[PDB]
Amino acid sequence: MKNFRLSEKEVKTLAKRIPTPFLVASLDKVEENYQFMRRHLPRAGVFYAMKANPTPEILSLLAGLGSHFDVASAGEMEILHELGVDGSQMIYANPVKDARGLKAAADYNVRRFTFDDPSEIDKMAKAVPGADVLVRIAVRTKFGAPVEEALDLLKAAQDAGLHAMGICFHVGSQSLSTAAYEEALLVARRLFDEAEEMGMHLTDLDIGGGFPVPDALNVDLAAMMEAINKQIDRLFPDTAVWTEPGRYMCGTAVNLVTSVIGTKTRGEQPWYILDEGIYGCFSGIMYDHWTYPLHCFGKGNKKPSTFGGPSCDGIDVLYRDFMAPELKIGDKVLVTEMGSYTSVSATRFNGFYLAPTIIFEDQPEYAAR
Amino acid sequence: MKNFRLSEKEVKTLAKRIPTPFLVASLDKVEENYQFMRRHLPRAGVFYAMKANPTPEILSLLAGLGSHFDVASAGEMEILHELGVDGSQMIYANPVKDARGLKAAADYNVRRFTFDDPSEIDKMAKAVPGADVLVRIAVRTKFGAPVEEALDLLKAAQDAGLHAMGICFHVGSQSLSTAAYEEALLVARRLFDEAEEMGMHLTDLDIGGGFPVPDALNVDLAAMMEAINKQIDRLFPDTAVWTEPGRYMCGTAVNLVTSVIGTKTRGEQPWYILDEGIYGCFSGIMYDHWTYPLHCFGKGNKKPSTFGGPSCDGIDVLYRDFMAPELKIGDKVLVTEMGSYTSVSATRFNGFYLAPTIIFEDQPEYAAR
Ligand SMILES: [Mg+2]
Ligand SMILES: [Mg+2]
Ligand SMILES: [Mg+2]
Ligand SMILES: [Mg+2]
Repeated sequence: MKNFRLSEKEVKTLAKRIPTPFLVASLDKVEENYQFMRRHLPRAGVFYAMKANPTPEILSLLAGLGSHFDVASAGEMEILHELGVDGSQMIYANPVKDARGLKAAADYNVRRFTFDDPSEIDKMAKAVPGADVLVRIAVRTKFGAPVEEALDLLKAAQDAGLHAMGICFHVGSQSLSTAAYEEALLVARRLFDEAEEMGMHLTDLDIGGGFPVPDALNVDLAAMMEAINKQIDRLFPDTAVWTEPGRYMCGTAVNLVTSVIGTKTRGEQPWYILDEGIYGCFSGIMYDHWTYPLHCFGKGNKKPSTFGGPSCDGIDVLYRDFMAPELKIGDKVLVTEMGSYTSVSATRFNGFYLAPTIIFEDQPEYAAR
Repeated sequence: MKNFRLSEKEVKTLAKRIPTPFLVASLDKVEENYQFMRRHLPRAGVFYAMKANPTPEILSLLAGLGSHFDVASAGEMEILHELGVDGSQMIYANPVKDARGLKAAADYNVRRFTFDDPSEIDKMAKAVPGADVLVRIAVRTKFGAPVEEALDLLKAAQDAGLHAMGICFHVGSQSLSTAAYEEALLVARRLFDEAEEMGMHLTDLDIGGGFPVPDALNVDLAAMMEAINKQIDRLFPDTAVWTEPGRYMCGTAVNLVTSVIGTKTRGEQPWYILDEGIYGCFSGIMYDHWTYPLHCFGKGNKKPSTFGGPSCDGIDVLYRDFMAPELKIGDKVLVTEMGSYTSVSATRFNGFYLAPTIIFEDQPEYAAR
């Protein structure tokens, strides 16, 4: 199960009929990522963190697979709502909610909410009386209550008429270590037992996301999941457990196709200007501190090269001292691992359009494969 | 001529009928900025760098004042086109242009282009034969040709059938010093004289933008402009001169109104969660490295406080150790100097909506003033 990657040959045919920049998403790779987690982490229901990639066809696919969704705003709920997904398939997992989100949640039957602060309680009580709440704990600044505050928060939520349902945590570092998940599970187990004595019965546990990215998927990743799963089955036999994969689901299912629109050859280091930049899909360099494999298809010897985005900004520099062949205006390059926290942070700065996401499975290139 | 600033009283009335976050733009302040530059820098025609703020009503206002526009993409041309602005009022001042931009330029009668590289010539020659070109010089990495390459570039453009029209430079640091503008003017004067001997007659000079921001406007800023203007009248009596103000035009004409939607009071330092963040108008913290005056309207004693945005991201932190009164959910705060490179870099990340820009002059609060 390889990471999705267009061939030089497919790049060229796509770009003849689709103007660059564009992204190409493989629904089959998304499905493979989903089934892999199902196979090796069966105990955890999936709350897909759609903030990572909200492409409508990806969301429809996941929903038909049985996925639930972690939503952060009215906007995300609205996107899902248009695809026929109900609030019963959502959790409003933004710890601090606004009026619009709360109204959308009530409109679309979202009953599950997360919170970490006493200030969030009355607002949820008024907006969705009797709703199910999970307290977010910090097992380690912006989010999560102190472990030893968790059950008083759930109790206060119960006092205000909400249903104290469970606990969630986030411990994913994108490391292969299971230690941090397993550790969190032991803390959660203790709080679940203490809660029973306080007149609460907790039923759901959410272990968050931030899984390691799949190999350009592999056995070590499968083994980590099996190990998490074994601890879940041991510790929480009768509890509904959930995970919130985001990057994991789509990061490796999408690529970016971008054209060289300018060169500068006067420096020792040649510069190539691409038609997508740091204000577009590469915004993930700014916000996500991420790096994306760049593939140039040139034959010849290569020299350290700079790639810049199309903006009038000086900051729109993508790669420096990158070994690359001599490229010319009109050449297409290919950037992989472009599925997560890239397109979602794109802007209309300078009036540039949002690069569209094209579905591979709907293209002649797919049948040929 | 003060910087635009809503009163506590206007904030409250606005927010009762407009849900936060929203921006409020003062057309009168924009006009005042424009007329100020006209008054003190009469020689320079204005190419408004709309990338800084493309609010339709601001653009309509400027166009009716006689402003021209510096456009960077098809998208920007399209925005202007919908407001009845013609390409005769535009310069396509992105040194590396794409197919869509070039097609929009031909559709909307844009005849003026800037360039800095030999690779850009043939593309412009094919797209807009005979168009007027200005070479961008570096007087100081992404943009600008070496000074001593400038006239060979203009000559090569002439060879390909384009019209060698002039030169532009960018030297604005947002310092009060005129030295850098004046210096550039002497370089330009030398190239204009050399060009005459090479069979070119240059007619237009563009001195770029990056003016100092107007005082929370002032006499020192007026004096700088008068001094630039005096050197323009001396050096370039018969040349059409232009400037590309961006930040200067609107930065001080717009404010952001945002609500406290959550608090965290358990730390020594209280945290306030606002309904606009780093993925929205405060994206200028990321891309523009800028700082925005924050005004809280509270009565009481104040303590170092953190303000965070509404996102599920950890990075959405706006102000730390900021002296602030005790604020509560539902309180509105006010951020000034929010007119430039803020809204333009906002995203739909997490599904959040783009904060809309409301025109002050269309509000009951304006008449009351
Ligand atoms: Mg993940
Ligand atoms: Mg159990
Ligand atoms: Mg300026
Ligand atoms: Mg002259």
